[PDB]
Amino acid sequence: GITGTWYNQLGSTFIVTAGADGALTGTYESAVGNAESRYVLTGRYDSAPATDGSGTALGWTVAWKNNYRNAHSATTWSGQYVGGAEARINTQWLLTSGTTEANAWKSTLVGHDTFTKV
Amino acid sequence: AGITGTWYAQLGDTFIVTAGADGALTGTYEAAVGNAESRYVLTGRYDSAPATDGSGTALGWTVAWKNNYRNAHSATTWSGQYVGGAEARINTQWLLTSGTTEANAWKSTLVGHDTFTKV
Amino acid sequence: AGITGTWYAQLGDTFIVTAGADGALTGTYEAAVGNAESRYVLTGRYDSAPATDGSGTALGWTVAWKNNYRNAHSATTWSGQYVGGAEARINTQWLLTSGTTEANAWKSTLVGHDTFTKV
Amino acid sequence: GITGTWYNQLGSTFIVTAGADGALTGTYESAVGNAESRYVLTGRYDSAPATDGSGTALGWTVAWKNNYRNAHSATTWSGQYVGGAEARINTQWLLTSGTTEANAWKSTLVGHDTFTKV
Ligand SMILES: O=C(CCCC[C@@H]1SC[C@@H]2NC(=O)N[C@@H]21)NCCNC(=O)c1ccc(-c2c3ccc(=O)cc-3oc3cc(O)ccc23)c(C(=O)O)c1
Ligand SMILES: O=C(CCCC[C@@H]1SC[C@@H]2NC(=O)N[C@@H]21)NCCNC(=O)c1ccc(-c2c3ccc(=O)cc-3oc3cc(O)ccc23)c(C(=O)O)c1
Repeated sequence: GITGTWYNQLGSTFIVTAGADGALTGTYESAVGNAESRYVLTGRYDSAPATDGSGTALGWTVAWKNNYRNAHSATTWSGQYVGGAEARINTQWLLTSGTTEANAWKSTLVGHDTFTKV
Repeated sequence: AGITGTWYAQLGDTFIVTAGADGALTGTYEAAVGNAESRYVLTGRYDSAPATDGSGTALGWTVAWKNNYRNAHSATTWSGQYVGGAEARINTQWLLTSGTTEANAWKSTLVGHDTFTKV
Repeated sequence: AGITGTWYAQLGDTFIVTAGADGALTGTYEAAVGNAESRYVLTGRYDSAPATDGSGTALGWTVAWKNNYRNAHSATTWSGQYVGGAEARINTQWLLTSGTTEANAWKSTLVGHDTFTKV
Repeated sequence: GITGTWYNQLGSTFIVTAGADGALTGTYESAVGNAESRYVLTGRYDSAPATDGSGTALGWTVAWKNNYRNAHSATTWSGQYVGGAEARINTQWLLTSGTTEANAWKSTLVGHDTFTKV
C-alpha cells in the first residue's frame, strides 16, 4: 500500500503513514540541498480511489525547518500512487523559498520525483 | 497569527486556516460555490521562524478533493509564501493531480497560480 | 495582427513580436533594464485559426539567454494564451532551465507566471 | 550532438536541426493526445555552452495545428542537453489550450519528457 518507507532517484527517504481519514503523516530526509536529517511532513490522499486501474491521487508538504536547520522554504509534492508488481509514487513538486517581492520570480523551483520502496 | 484566519481568492475560493507554533497548517478549503457540499480538509506546513531581511514566509498545503458529499479522485498542492502587510497576501503556484491510468499520466497534472487575500 | 506588436510585463520586461500567417512568432525580448545589452532573440508558434467560442488563442515562445554581450547559459519558455480586448493581454506560465550538472538537475528549473499587456 | 532524430518515453518523435545562430527548427510527432502526423516546431538553444560538464540549455514550442488537425493548444518544452555515452534531452513542458477566462484554471497541463536517439 501507500504506507511504508520510500526512496526516490536522488536517494532521499520518504517514510509515510496513510490514515483512513485521508490523512498523510511522516518524515522526509533529503539527499540534496540545504537539508539535514529528518523533517516533518503532512498531506492528503484519496481514501476511496477508483477501481478502473487508475492511480490514487495524493499530495504532501515539507517545510524545510527542523531543530538542525532552517532553509526558509517549503516543498509540495503532487502525484499519484500506482499499483503493480513494482509499486511506485510518481510526483511533480514545487519548491518555494521565502523572498523579497523583487526576487519572487526566482522563488520557485519545479521538478519530478519517482518513489519506490527499494 | 498572520497566516491564521480566513482567506479568499479572486475566483471566489475561500479557506480558513490555523497556523500552529509547531509549523502545522490545518483547516478547511471551500470552492467557489458557497456550500457545505464544497468544503474539504486542508493540511500543510510553514516556516515558523522566517528570515528577518524582508523575505516572505514559505509555506505549502494540500487538499484531496474528497468529502462526505463527493469524490473527484484528485488532489491539489499549493506552494508559495506569505507576505505581511495592511492587506496581507499569500502568493502561490499549484499542482492538481488526478488519478489516471499509466497511459494517461501525461495529462494527469494541471498547473496554475493563485493569490489569496486575508479578510 | 492582434498578437503582432509590443508588449510589457509588470516587472518592466518588454518584447516586440511579429505573428506570421504561417503560425510563426518572431521578435525580440528585452529584460527589465532598458538597454541593448539586454535584448535577446524570441522564437515561437501560435494557433493561426483559434476557436470562435470565446476561447483565447494558444501560443508559446522561447528565449535562450545568450546575445552578443552576455551568456547566462539558460533558456525560458512561455506557454499561454492571447486574450483580445480594448486592453489586450497575454497570460503565461513559464519555465526557466539553466545548464547544470546531472547532480544539480533537480535545482535546474524555475517556474513562474507573467501577464503581458499590449501598447 | 543536438541535431538529429529523438524519441521520448511516450514514443513521440522529435526531429530537430540546431543552427549556429542558436536557432532550433524541425518537426514533432506526438504519440498521445489530439495530434496527427507532424507539426512544426521552433526554438532556441545556447550555442556556446559551459565546459564544466554542465548541460546545454534549450527550449522549443509546438502549436498543435497542421493541415490535418487543430487542437487549439501549444506546448513548450524547457530543458537541457546532457552529453554522455547515451545522450539525452531532459525536459519539463507546459501545454496550454485556449479557454474562456472562467476556464483558465484548467488551461495548462504540466509534465516531464526524457528524449533519446533510440
Ligand atoms: O534547500 C532547500 C531545501 C531542500 C530541497 C530538496 C528538494 S525538495 C524536491 C527534491 N526532492 C528531494 O528529495 N529533494 C529535493 N530549498 C531552498 C534552496 N533553494 C535552492 O537550492 C535554489 C533555488 C534557486 C536557485 C537559482 C537562483 C538563485 C539565486 C539567483 O540569483 C538566481 C538563480 O537562478 C536560478 C536559475 C535556475 O534556472 C535554477 C535555479 C536558480 C538556486 C541555485 O541556482 O543554486 C538554488
Ligand atoms: O491534445 C493536445 C495536443 C497534444 C499534446 C501532446 C503532449 S505535448 C507534451 C507531451 N509529450 C509528447 O510527446 N506528447 C504530449 N492538447 C490539448 C488537449 N488537452 C488535453 O488533452 C486535456 C487537458 C485538460 C484536461 C483536464 C480537464 C478538462 C476539462 C475539465 O472540465 C476538467 C479537467 O480536469 C483535469 C484535471 C486534471 O488533473 C488533469 C487534466 C484535466 C484533460 C482531460 O482530463 O482529458 C485533457
